[PDB]
Amino acid sequence: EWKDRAETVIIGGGCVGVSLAYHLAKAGMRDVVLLEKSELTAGSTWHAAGLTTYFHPGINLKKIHYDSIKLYERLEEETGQVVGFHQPGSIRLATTPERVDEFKYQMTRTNWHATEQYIIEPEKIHELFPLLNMDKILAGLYNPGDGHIDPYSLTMALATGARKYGVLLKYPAPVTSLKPRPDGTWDVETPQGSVRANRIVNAAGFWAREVGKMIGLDHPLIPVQHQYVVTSTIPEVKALKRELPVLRDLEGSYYLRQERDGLLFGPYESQEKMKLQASWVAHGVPPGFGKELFESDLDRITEHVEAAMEMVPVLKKADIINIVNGPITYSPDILPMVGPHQGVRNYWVAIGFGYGIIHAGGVGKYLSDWILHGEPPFDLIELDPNRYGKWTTTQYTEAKARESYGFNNIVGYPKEERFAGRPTQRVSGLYKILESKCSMGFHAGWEQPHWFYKPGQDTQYRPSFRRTNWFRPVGSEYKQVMQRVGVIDLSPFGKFNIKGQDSTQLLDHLCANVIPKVGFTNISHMLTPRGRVYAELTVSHQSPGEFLLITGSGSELHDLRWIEEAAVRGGYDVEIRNITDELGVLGVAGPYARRVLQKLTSEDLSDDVFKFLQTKSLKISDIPVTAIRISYTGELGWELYHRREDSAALYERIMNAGQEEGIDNFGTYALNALRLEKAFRAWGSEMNCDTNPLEAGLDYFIKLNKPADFTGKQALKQIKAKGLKRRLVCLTLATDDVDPEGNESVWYKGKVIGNTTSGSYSYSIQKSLAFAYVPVELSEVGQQVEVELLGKNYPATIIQEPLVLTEPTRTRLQKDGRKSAAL
Ligand SMILES: *Cc1cc2c(cc1C)nc1c(=O)[nH]c(=O)nc-1n2C[C@H](O)[C@H](O)[C@H](O)COP(=O)(O)OP(=O)(O)OC[C@H]1O[C@@H](n2cnc3c(N)ncnc32)[C@H](O)[C@@H]1O
Ligand SMILES: Nc1nc2c(c(=O)[nH]1)N[C@@H](CNc1ccc(C(=O)N[C@@H](CCC(=O)O)C(=O)O)cc1)CN2
Repeated sequence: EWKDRAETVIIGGGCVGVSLAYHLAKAGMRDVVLLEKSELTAGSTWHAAGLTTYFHPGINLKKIHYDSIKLYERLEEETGQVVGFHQPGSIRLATTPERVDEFKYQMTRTNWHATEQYIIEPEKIHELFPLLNMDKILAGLYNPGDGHIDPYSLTMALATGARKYGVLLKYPAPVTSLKPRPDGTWDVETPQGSVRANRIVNAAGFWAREVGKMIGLDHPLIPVQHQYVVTSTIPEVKALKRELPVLRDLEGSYYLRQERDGLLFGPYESQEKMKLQASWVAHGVPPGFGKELFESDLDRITEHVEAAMEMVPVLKKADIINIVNGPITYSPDILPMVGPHQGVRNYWVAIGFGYGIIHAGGVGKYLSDWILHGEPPFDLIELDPNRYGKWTTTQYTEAKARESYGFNNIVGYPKEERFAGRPTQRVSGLYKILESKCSMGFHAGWEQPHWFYKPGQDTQYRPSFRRTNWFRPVGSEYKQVMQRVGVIDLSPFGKFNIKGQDSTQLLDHLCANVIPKVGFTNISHMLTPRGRVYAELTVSHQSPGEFLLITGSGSELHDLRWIEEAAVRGGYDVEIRNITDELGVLGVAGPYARRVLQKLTSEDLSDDVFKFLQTKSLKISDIPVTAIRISYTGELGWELYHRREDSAALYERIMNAGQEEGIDNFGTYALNALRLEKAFRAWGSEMNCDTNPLEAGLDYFIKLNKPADFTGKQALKQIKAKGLKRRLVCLTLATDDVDPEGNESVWYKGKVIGNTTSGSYSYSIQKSLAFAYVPVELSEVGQQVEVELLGKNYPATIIQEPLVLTEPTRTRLQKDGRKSAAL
């Protein structure tokens, strides 16, 4: 049976594609067609070791893991197929004090999630895994009720479920070409016939890049090699009544599990030693590859084999049955690309899975929800397909994938920095000027200063779970901005120009704030139909009907995609241009900001003439700039929008003009300190698709009664009338040597009641500041709670925000006070 017309065509029949097909149809979508080149599981899926753990070091990916595991538990009763899901639990091993710290870090990040997770003692570990060498074990990170699954049986079960709900799965039926239509639908060609599809989804494993090239896209993926070793029966293992838990020996860099009555273990060897398929990127995947392995290579993993033999002694006497060497499809940062793709209509991807077996279930549900409802069910911008860009070259991808492979089990510190592939091409002249003067941070391809070196203080990367070498420098930079004037490179912003006949009306319906009048700027949010915060933008009305929109580097294409889809879906006639890479931006902030800049322009920068949030085009020392009086520091300041080629010159002229004022640099770490004191929310931390703007405390920017029927308007009215269950608040807390950064558990009377979203040290009050979600009944100023940082609870107090009033507020207070006193 062939369907010539489909609602959705899924390309690829690995666990990921089949999971998506199952979910879409289970949720009621008719005419789902999956096309598979040869047979189900023919890519990476069939050879996988099948490890499926509740553990993830991130945040919302925990939900993907959780959803997969709960699904895999249900599949047998649903389909009649046994999936071979072994659930003995999983233990990550710590042998160093720093790894014990990593576990404590991970615990505070996990106690506000449903994920059941514990730090356990050597005694408990030996009881669970009695064939373990306890020599050097200090602790374990334990998730009960997870383990490993048969990837073949799992896929078959999902296929059976899919067919039950009406999915047509066709194989062999390789997609050979894909052509878009003007109405946004698709023509799909296979040797078995063609399909007209309303949408297409790429889930083609290590052919994902070949599939994307069919529609003119270059997906940044590369197949890496990975090996596990399987042993024959081991008498001691056979003799066990209970199945052994899955282990990860982190110091040894391998995982290990029971396989029948023997053992299976997989190393992640070093960057220098690991192999990857650069030839497949250069020349394509070889035709006829399929259900196939690479030649085994025991030699390159020797160190980890020897490590395993000392850690689990019985491996010394065991024989090797098999060594499985097979391809895994990696993206640069190890995480998949999951979602709708910018720049092409109705094309979705689920590609680049480093851990597809654990992810397939949860991602299938997530992506099904997004397709069916028009918004992500929860925030997973860390998987966004369009976090990558033109800077993500094949060279970059190869180096970064090699790094992500080798770093599989290194200690994960906060404020982690990785250096492979850097710097990319995404830099101005300012990079060369500043690079030796500061610690450059990586953000969506850009190099952005985090903090600036001080003479006689350590300039090295020194990652830590506690305060480290940038602590004093950051305080210096805070003082610089508060007392004098600082310059910061803000060039990484996403930047879009919107004009054309319907520009105002498009923005008016996308955005929850009013649209600013010509010559003015405001802060405005793009909400989802359910009233979630998809984006926070700064909107500048530069000339009649022509706007500049500014967003964070991490949200550039995520936000552009949403805008472009709304425009075409709504029949709006506009011109949208992504000028992100055309422009640099310098922030000049602090009480001397006006004095310095006034020396360089005929434009009147006085308080009464150049008002807060005005935007004007002018010249700074003959360099054309668009200047907005605004600053995320909350001090007096202008953001100076200019051509990238002029960045180095503009910076030089400002720094020379500010010498008398003691002008100096500041970076993003100090910026975070400053914005937190002002209680400024950050998209991605305080709000995202998980939050409505009312619980986030963004109501000042929300105009529920503006005429335009903006997206999310009705949902938000309902939310407001019903009343909030939680609220974002600001906490202060004394600590000894560690500051909150967000994602930490908040406790009250022995129970977890919320979480921090961001944090800093406040140098002005000499204690820590954090934003946090807490129940509304526990959200009053003066309320006491506790924040869990590295295995210790610190008393915290809700404060009246902001800690420090902004410059415009202070200026208004003085102006009003003088007027009143003059009576
Ligand atoms: C190699 C490996 C991988 C692995 C592992 C151990 C080894 C040695 N252990 C794992 C583990 O313990 N836990 C885990 O979660 N993952 C583990 N993996 C990784 C796993 O194998 C992969 O992440 C996963 O299999 C990826 O699945 P996905 O569905 O994304 O991709 P696929 O299985 O490669 O399937 C792609 C399908 O697409 C078909 N195809 C290709 N081209 C076309 C066209 N043109 N038209 C239609 N279909 C197409 C392929 O035939 C394939 O079936
Ligand atoms: N250009 C500009 N655009 C941006 C950012 C920026 O850094 N500058 N940063 C991103 C972060 N969001 C905000 C949020 C608040 C403020 C801010 O400045 N708040 C004033 C708003 C003034 C008002 O409207 O009353 C306040 O007092 O709350 C600035 C950027 C988004 N776009």
